[PDB]
Amino acid sequence: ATIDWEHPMFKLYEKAKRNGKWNPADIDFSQDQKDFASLTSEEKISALPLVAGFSAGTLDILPMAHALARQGRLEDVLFLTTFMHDEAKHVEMFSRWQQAVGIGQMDLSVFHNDHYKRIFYEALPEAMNRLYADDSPEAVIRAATVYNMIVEGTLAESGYYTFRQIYKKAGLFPGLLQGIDYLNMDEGRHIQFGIYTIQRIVNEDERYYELFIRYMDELWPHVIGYVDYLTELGKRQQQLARTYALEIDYDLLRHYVIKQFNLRKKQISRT
Amino acid sequence: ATIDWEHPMFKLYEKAKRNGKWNPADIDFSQDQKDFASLTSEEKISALPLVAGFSAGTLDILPMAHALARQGRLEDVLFLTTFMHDEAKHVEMFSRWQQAVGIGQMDLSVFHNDHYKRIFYEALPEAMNRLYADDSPEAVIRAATVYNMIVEGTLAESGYYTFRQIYKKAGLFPGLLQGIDYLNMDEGRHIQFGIYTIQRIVNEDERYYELFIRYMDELWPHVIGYVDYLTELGKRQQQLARTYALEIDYDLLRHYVIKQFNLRKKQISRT
Ligand SMILES: CCCCCCCCCCCCCCCC(=O)O
Ligand SMILES: CCCCCCCCCCCCCCCC(=O)O
Repeated sequence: ATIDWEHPMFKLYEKAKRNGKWNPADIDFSQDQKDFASLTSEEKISALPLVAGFSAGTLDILPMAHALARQGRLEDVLFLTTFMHDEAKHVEMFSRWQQAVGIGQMDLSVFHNDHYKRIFYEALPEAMNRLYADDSPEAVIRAATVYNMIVEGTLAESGYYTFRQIYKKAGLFPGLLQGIDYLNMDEGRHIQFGIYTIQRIVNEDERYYELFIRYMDELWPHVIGYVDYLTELGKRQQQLARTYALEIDYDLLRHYVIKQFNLRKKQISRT
Repeated sequence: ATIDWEHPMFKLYEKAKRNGKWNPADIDFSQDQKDFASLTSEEKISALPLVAGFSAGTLDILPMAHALARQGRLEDVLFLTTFMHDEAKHVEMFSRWQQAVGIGQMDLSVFHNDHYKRIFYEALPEAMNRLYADDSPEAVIRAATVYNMIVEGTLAESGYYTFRQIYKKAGLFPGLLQGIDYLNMDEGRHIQFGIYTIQRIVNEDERYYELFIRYMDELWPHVIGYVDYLTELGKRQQQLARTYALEIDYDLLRHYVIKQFNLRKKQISRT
């Protein structure tokens, strides 16, 4: 029997088809163009570091789909097709926003400090690629930890909360903000795949719980290192804050990131 | 600039999102259950060889997505996410039909003669897997030829036409038939990817046109070998034909297959 209708990832796959119909081509970015045009040069430089982090972050999950297919986990692989399609819309949405406000050509990589690179240039592609040649429990937990629990479950979740804190209130960038709420919803499913994947391996052998915690801790310094750097950039050129009577509470944001991290650790149980 | 909005595979990707919203979970198979229940044991064995061919044919296209991503073909890779998701629905639809009429447990692999295996067990996974380690023009044309032009563009297209010839007229299996029309539409896009991929490589060096033709010809004997075998099985136990005043014109079907083959060769030009 080809499919287990009761399998959690099969149920997550059904959910993905029903809830992941959004199309980035349907979003109206015209107001966003005006909003970015109305900004001052200084203000313009304010918003770009946060948007740089998202525009780099090619289907990172591809190796995972390959490895789980090879192990015969058909339901996981079905679900992963929706994940990879979500990644495609992700890239599409930011590229349309960038083109709509005229920073399509601009090289935002300058807002990737070293800590960012330690995550997005090394730990993530390395941990995913590994799975082509080594699909051990450790390897899989590591790939799920870095991508699902850290990149998505911590940084992405915190960047989405940040965009809303700043701009939903500013009245700015209604197209981006709609894109972000769709991304955020897609990502709920991604995090559940990660949790399901880590938990099933931990269930098998409690030693893998320590490995999960250890690897969340080893990545923490670069997560907080990138947040400080953005934080510092922000504080240092917050003309946008002055202009839009915004309270960019960087101390709040920072605590939101910490809370995401501890919350992810907490969704994996030793038993 | 991340995306070329004018790129053909980007336009094929936009088309895929708009036209590929079908969900196999939304199909009503209740009548199909009744229809299969109403059949005689003999009749029941009539329909299964054609359905065996489709139920085996895990994301076969995965290696292609990996290789084109590695070569920086971002638009191709976006489109391929829709392809792989279509493959997932494909597997899902047949598994739901099989479960709905009670042949979910049954081992249909017995209707795979050797010629079928030469295609679905060897040429296809071998040609796709190759791309992980060898992504030369030849390798890519070969993968596109076997999967898109032969498996989809010849066998699948001909099996869809066959199901309709037999059952749209019988009044049987309205759920399956609706599934089939969705599959057939998804496959139009798959064939266009294959054509676009083969053509772009041929454009570069006309010697690859000969290689395309040579490899279509080398696969032909197993395509026609599998068709004869089904043909022969059919002729040999056509109680379903008698019962439903069907004219299963096997000579027509056979010519339809030949026509698909020659038609695929014809969609690739030397210049
Ligand atoms: C000022 C506080 C800043 C909070 C931290 C911002 C983090 C930027 C996150 C971007 C990285 C995630 C991109 C890929 C996520 C995905 O798979 O969809
Ligand atoms: C009696 C004439 C028979 C005609 C030939 C029938 C061929 C059966 C085809 C099944 C193989 C294709 C399955 C995979 C296609 C896909 O990628 O969606």
